[PDB]
Amino acid sequence: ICPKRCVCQILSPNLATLCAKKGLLFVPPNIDRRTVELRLADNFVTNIKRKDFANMTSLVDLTLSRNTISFITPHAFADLRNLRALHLNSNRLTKITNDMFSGLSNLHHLILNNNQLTLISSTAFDDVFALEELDLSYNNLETIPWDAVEKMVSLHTLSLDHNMIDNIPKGTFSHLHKMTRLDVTSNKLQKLPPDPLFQRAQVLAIISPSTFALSFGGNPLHCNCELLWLRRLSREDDLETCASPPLLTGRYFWSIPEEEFLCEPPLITR
Amino acid sequence: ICPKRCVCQILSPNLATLCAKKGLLFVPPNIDRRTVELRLADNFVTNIKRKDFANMTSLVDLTLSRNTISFITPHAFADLRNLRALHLNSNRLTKITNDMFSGLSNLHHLILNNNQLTLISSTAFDDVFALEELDLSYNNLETIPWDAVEKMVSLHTLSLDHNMIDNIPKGTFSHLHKMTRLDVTSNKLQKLPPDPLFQRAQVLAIISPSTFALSFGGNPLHCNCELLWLRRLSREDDLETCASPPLLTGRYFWSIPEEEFLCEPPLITR
Ligand SMILES: *[C@@H]1O[C@H](CO)[C@@H](O[C@@H]2O[C@H](CO)[C@@H](O)[C@H](O)[C@H]2NC(C)=O)[C@H](O)[C@H]1NC(C)=O
Ligand SMILES: *[C@@H]1O[C@H](CO)[C@@H](O[C@@H]2O[C@H](CO)[C@@H](O)[C@H](O)[C@H]2NC(C)=O)[C@H](O)[C@H]1NC(C)=O
Repeated sequence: ICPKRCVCQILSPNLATLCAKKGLLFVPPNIDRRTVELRLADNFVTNIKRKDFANMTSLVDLTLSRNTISFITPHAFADLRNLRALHLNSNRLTKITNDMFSGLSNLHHLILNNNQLTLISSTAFDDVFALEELDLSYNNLETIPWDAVEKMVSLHTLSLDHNMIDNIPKGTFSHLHKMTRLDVTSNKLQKLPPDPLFQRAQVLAIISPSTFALSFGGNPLHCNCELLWLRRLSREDDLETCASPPLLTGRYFWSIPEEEFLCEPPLITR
Repeated sequence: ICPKRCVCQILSPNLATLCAKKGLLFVPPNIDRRTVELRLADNFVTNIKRKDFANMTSLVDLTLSRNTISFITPHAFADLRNLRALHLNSNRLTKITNDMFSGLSNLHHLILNNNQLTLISSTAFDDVFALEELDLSYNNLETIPWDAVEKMVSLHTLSLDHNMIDNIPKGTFSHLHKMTRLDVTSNKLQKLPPDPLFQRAQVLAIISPSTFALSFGGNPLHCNCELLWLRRLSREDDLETCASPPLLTGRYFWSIPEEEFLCEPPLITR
C-alpha cells in the first residue's frame, strides 16, 4: 500500500501518506487512492502526470511544497473533488492553465507562492470560486483574473506581495465582505482603489485595534489627489514611498502633508 | 553628503553609507564617491544606472541584496577597481552580460543567488578570475562559462544548488587546489567527473574528519559504472537517488551495492 520510502499512517477513518524529505524525483506510483492527506513536500519532483493523483477522491489535503515542478499535465487534479487545501509553493511553475485547476469546487486554500508565474489564463479560477485563501506572492505576475476573484465571496486572505502588478480594478472587494488581509507589497502599482475595507485598516479612538490589515509598501506610487483618500487615513508608517510627481519623488508617503496631494484640471488641445 | 534617508557613518579612514530598509525605489543620487562600504539592501530598486556607482573608486563592499532589480546598465560597475565583495542576491536579474562585470579584478566575492538567471555570456567572468567565492544558487541556469571558472585558482567555494544544470566538464577543478566546498544539489545532472577533491570528501580512519564538503542530492543520476568511483567512496547518506537505468530507478544511490553499477560494451550496427 504505502510506497517503500513513504511513511503512510492510519488513524480511523483517515489515511495519511507521508513522503516528505525522501529525495523523490517523481510522485510514487502505488499511493493508496483512498488517502486523505498526502505530503510530498521537500523532494525533487519535476513534473506531474495524470496517473499520479488520478482516482484520489478522498484526498482532502495535498502538499507539493518545495519541489522542482515545472509542468503539470492538464486534468491531473480533475478527480480531487474533496480537496480543500493545495500547496504548490516554491517550485518552477510558469503558467496557470484552465485545465490545471478544474473541478476543484471544494478547494478552500490555494497556494502558489515563490513560483515563476508570468501568466494566469482567465477562467482558471472559475472552479475555485469558493476558496478562502489565495497566495500568489513572489511571482512575476502583473495581472490576474480579477473577474474570477470577484466571485470569491468567502475569500479572507489575498497575498500578492513581491510581484510586478501594474494596476488593480476599482470594482473589486465590493461583495468580498469576509476579506481581512490583503498584501500588495513590492508591486508596480501606481495607485489604489478606495474601499470600506481600507477604512477598517485604521487605529482609532476608548481605543480601537485595526481589524483589517493591508500592506502597500515598495510601490511606485503616483502621489496625487487620487491617493488623497488613503493619506487621510490614520495608519502606521510602513516606509511607503512616492515615485511621482517629480517634486514628490523620494519623499515618504506619510511624510507629505495632505495639501500637497494635487491633481490637474482638464484642457482641450485642438 | 549622506542622503536624507541613509545613515552614513565615519570611522577613520573609512566611510560607510547605510541605506538599508529605507523603502528606496532607486539608488540615491548624492552618495559620496569616496565611500568604502555601501549598504542598499532590503529596498525596492528596480534598475541601476551608470550615474549611480560611477566614480566610486574607494568602494570595497557593495550590497544590493533583496531588491527588485531586473536590469543594470552596461559598464555601471566599471570604475569599482577596489571592490572585493558584491551582493546581488534575491533580485529579478535574468542575464549576465560581459559589460556587467568588467574590470572587477579585485573582486573576491560574487553573489547572484535567488535570481532568475537563464544565461551567462562567456567572458563575463574574464575579469573576476581572482575571486574566492561564487554563489549562483537558486537560478534557472543549465550551463556556466566553465572555461572562465577554470581560471579561478583562488576559488574555494562554488554554490550551484537548485538550478537546472545539464552536465559538468571533466577537466574542471584541476588546478583549483584551494576549493573546499562545492554544492550541486537539485540540478539536472546525469553524472559526475572524478576528482582528488572528491576523494577528500570521505570520513576515514585513528579517525579523520572530512576536509572537503560536496553535495549532489536531488539529481537525476545515471547509476552506471561511470559513477562507480563515487559509490566506492565512504560518505554519509544524503538521500541521493538514481533515475536510470529503469531497474535502479527509485532506489537510493547508497542503498545499491557496487556490483550493480554496470556499463554496456560497444557494438556496430551497420
Ligand atoms: C482509475 O480507476 C479505475 C477504476 O475506477 C482503474 O481501473 C481500470 O482502468 C482500466 C484502464 O486500463 C479500465 O479498463 C477498467 O475498466 C478500470 N476498472 C474499473 C473497475 O472501471 C484505473 O486503472 C485507475 N487509473 C489510474 C491512472 O489509477
Ligand atoms: C565622475 O567624475 C567626474 C570628475 O572626475 C565628474 O565631474 C565632471 O563631469 C563633467 C561631465 O559633464 C566633465 O565635463 C568634467 O570635466 C568632470 N570634472 C572633472 C574634474 O573632470 C563627473 O560628473 C562624475 N560623473 C558622475 C556620473 O558622477
